[PDB]
Amino acid sequence: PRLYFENRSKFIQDQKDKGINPYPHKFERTISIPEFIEKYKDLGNGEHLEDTILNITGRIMRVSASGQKLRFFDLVGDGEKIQVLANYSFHNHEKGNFAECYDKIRRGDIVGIVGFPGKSKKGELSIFPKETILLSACLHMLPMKYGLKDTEIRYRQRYLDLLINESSRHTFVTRTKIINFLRNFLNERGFFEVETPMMNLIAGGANARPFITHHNDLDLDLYLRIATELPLKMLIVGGIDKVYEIGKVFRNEGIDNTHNPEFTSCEFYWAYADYNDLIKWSEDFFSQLVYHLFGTYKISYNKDGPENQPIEIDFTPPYPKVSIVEEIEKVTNTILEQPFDSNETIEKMINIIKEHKIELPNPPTAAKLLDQLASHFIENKYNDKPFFIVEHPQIMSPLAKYHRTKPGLTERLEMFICGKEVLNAYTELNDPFKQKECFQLDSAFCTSLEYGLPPTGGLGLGIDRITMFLTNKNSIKDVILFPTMRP
Amino acid sequence: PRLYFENRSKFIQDQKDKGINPYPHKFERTISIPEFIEKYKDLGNGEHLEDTILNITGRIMRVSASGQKLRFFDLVGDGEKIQVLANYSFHNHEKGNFAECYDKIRRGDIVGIVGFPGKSKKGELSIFPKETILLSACLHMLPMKYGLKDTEIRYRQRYLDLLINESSRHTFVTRTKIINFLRNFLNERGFFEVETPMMNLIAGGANARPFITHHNDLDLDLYLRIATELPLKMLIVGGIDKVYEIGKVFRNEGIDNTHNPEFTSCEFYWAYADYNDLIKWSEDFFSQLVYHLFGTYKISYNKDGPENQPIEIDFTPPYPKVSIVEEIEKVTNTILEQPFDSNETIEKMINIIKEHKIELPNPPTAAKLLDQLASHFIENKYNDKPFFIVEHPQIMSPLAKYHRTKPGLTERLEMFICGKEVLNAYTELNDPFKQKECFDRETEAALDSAFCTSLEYGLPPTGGLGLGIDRITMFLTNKNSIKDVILFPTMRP
Ligand SMILES: C[C@H]1CCC[C@H]([C@@H](O)[C@H]2Cc3cc(O)cc(O)c3C(=O)O2)O1
Ligand SMILES: C[C@H]1CCC[C@H]([C@@H](O)[C@H]2Cc3cc(O)cc(O)c3C(=O)O2)O1
Ligand SMILES: N[C@@H](CCCC[NH3+])C(=O)O
Ligand SMILES: N[C@@H](CCCC[NH3+])C(=O)O
Repeated sequence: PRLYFENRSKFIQDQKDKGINPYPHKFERTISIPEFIEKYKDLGNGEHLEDTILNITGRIMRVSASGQKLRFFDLVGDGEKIQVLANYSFHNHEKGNFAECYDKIRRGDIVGIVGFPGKSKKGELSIFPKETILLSACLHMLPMKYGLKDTEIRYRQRYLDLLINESSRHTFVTRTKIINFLRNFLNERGFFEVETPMMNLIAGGANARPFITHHNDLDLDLYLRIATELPLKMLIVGGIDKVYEIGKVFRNEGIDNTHNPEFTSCEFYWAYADYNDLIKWSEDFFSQLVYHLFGTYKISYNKDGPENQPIEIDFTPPYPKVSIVEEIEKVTNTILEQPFDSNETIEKMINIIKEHKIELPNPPTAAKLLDQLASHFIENKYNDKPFFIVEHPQIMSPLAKYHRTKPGLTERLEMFICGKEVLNAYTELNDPFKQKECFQLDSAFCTSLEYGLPPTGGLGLGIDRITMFLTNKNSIKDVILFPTMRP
Repeated sequence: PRLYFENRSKFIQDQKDKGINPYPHKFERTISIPEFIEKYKDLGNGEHLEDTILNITGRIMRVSASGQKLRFFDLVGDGEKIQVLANYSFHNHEKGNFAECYDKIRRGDIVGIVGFPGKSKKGELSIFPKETILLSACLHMLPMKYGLKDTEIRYRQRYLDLLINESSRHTFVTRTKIINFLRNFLNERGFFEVETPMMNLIAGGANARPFITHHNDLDLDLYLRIATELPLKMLIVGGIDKVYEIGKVFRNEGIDNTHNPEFTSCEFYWAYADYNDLIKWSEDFFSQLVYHLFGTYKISYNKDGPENQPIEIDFTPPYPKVSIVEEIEKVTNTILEQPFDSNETIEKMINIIKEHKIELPNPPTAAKLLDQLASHFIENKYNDKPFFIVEHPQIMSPLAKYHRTKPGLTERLEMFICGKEVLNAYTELNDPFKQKECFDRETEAALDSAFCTSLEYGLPPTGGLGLGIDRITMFLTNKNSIKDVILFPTMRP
């Protein structure tokens, strides 16, 4: 129960009373557990290196007292594990009683060990202590793999999940590898990383409810950024012709399996590129990234959890491209002619939503009626592969340059994995005359377009969602170290 | 004035009605401007690679007097420059009149050029167009090479700064070089980059007023992080023995030349490492970083502004160590007995602050008294070198492990450059029983129960360190204000 904790705290006070520091300041270790394994894994069975005295540290993860002269424990560090073989025969008896100094060690204790390496006669690579010191006690009962199988403990006490579940450390290692590969991918291509503000006086770049904070000495209400689109574009005007940023953005919407209020975004902007270059970049990056982590272009994904059969997702280029409005017309046998904000085709879209009894949008604007229609008729079309939804209308793309041969549409692209959007990119609207919302968006951004924004392609990445599909997770809370929870 | 912008706006429309598109979708370029300079810099004076046709782009920054058969321009891109030599005999007349094409070009316009590389017989590398297309026009008149010193322009319109002032691009490139160097420094030594929340229900890890904001659908009031200290330490408990984060933190206080309400910090945590390990890391990193940027350990810095003689800052290790209480005692010729919140020690700390004509802190705490005495008597001791103020009292360091031989003090260190703090680090307090806030004074203090609970699972002996990335950028780019190293500093409209 909880009496374990109170007894362990009383033990700490008992050691403080006896003149023992249960939290020593420094322990100088000679080697780490992974280095220990690679250095000695090819020892012979039963072999000892009793002349090699090492200092090792780790966390005791299992205790077993066979008889009363041999003590076995599991010592873990950095995700790897070795055994510790405390033999009374090799104990330094001037520095303490053998039995009393090993009876105190509990599961979860951080310890420092002075001893030699070797292998048990069965062949288990072990550390052989002459002396073991408590470094930091685990006062609570450390749970085993049961208990952390599916609770909020993994999300509220992530440290427990990292210690107990081998899967999760590999998961967050993979997330760091993904961001690393992306940063180098762009840097190798001449892109320049920058920091744009997170607090601004308007929130543009996309359209979602923002966070409201107040600056005290400026006496001003500021908005957490919903995207990095606008200031990055101004840098393109500033002559930084290949610029990008990886960081958190904040959208005050609803929490679900693919939405966290703060999430990690990557937006790059690429002068003198168009959406044809953006599609090529998307295909190159995702295929090269998937191969970099798996040595193959095909991966497995448990789309409906580990209790259902998984599907295979081939990342070999090229990916299919599906024009949104044309595909809605093919699936519905409807012809939604322009304008799209017509009451005539707002009526037609509503009747399709009514016929199939799809969710009706909050404000039934054409931009969101088109959204809901694609969400129900295109977005889950391809599951064996990633695919693009391209050539969005202009009333859905206020910042995307108009299509050069298709009136009313933009040169936009979104890439979907298993029906989840992980990418948004388009040829950038750069004619200040045509951004008719300049006379929400900033006036600072509009006047910068008046100084000359070159032809530009821009692309945004949802890093958390890509991590999910590459770590085989169904919820975005499994790829964020401390997801935001309700207390 | 607005007449110039209105003229360009009508010109743009006039081209659209004549059939030309002043904003074409895509122009496929063959080579960049730096690549152009690198590939053709060493040609003879007068060379003409007429058969080698290329597609180059850039921004027109100088329009020379029309010679009626030759037109000269300055083309810039990526902070480098080449000359545009439009010759009438090389013009492709199948696509428009020569004079009418180039008369439209204004300074600031972004153009696409089909031409061949060559050198003027004076030594100037040039591009020789046969066709120039407007890619996107500059509708305002740009300032000139030395007419952008009103810096509420440079801060509010950073794109104009980056175009006109050569030093501005160099300053922000150096900032990225700094952060890249820091990331690879930590990654080379086994450290692991992570991301912690920017929004929490408590704001701990420092002593500062926080930004508060509301999550609408969740109906909760959250606090922006003032530091990454607490969740990173919880990751050490999780067994990530070398962990760090480079990102923004938010502190709702006053703005000056060294304070911006949002600023970039980097905190790392290092299991089984202590104060002594952190001292050498600081010396290794700063000395290696400065040498990496400059090829030397000494730099020049205008601590009194660009109008005054600068000083030399030597980053040659080792740097001096000054223990704050001992030095306050030596400079003021007084001895401050313990405890420090003693009423006689408070009294004599107050009498010193008033014998030396010093501002009295708003809450006359024992810690804030030791704060002000430090800044007036120590923090400007050395100006030619970085140096450490060390061994802070525990009443100023609520998360630093108690000094192992000096009761009342911690194993804490702060590094100062020219009086400004850039580094903060200490041996981590890992005894949950000694964290007095897990079972303070009734404004900018303190704790988190999730953090206290994680401590009860065993935080190993750890050293952690925090770097103020922006202030370090200031000293290495010779800037006096933090606004010179932030691309878009937060400002008042
Ligand atoms: C930057 C963008 C480019 C396209 C791909 C991806 C979006 O689909 C984003 C939308 C979104 C909203 C939200 O409120 C909370 C979220 O976690 C997400 C998300 O993870 O993904 O990132
Ligand atoms: C992470 C810390 C530890 C190392 C030194 C440095 C602090 O001195 C920080 C204090 C601070 C407060 C503030 O409200 C606004 C600011 O821009 C800064 C700042 O730049 O530096 O970074
Ligand atoms: N701001 C976009 C990403 C960039 C799209 C291209 N400008 C988004 O939030 O989806
Ligand atoms: N988080 C602290 C730095 C402590 C360094 C070790 N955690 C700060 O903002 O000053």
